[PDB]
Amino acid sequence: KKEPEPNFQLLDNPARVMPAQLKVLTMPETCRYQPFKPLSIGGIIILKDT
Repeated sequence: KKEPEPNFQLLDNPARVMPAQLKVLTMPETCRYQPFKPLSIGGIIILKDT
């Protein structure tokens, strides 16, 4: 049949994130912004910028 399996997924800013799967958040690679604190914790966080 078909075995596509897109091994990773993109999300926008206000992201539904089930807690059990926060700890494998794939940070926005080489983005303009940078997370001020370890992304492993949920909720609201402030971003440093360039």
